Amino acid sequence: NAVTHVSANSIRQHILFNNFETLHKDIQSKIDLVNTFTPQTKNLIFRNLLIVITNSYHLQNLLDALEQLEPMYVTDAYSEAILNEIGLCDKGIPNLSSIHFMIYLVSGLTKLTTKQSKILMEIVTDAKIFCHHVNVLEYIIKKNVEKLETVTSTLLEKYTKLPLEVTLFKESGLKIQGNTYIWDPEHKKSICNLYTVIKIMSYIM
Repeated sequence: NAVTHVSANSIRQHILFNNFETLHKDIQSKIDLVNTFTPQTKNLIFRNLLIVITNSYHLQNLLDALEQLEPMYVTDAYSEAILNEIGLCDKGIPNLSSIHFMIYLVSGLTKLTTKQSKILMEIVTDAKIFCHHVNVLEYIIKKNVEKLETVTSTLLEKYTKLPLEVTLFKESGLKIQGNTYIWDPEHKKSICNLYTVIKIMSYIM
């Protein structure tokens, strides 16, 4: 079941996201950027970010510090540690690639809802389950990202054997009951932002 869906809001989000290959190449370009970090840097960033996302206020100040190159704006020691690691600090030199990467990832995280941030904290404790969320969402996006339509469809039964916290997807506008979902292009930016965040996080965990 599909119906053409043209509003200004669906058009905007279709201009941003209409081609899975392009989206996936953009994500790969951020992941190869991660491959420039040492494992201790990746570890420090990943673990500190999981604490920062417990408080939207501190996460916003981290984003402002990154975007304005102004370490004075952070309001917590976990964000401060991130800035110290990438050189945005006294006696540091801010590393251009790392700043760009962190702006991208932190901006994506500020778009999550409180419930999504709480779920992310839960699912990161099991890498198989975390990756399963990534894989299921990737499949839905690959199937629907080119469509300027509201689509009702089902997941392959093979994608339903490991557990999911489907509220993670519902908070981005992907309605789900059982194995059936409704893809609405008015929520495409939220869904693709969520996928970009969890795809990238899976590579730093």
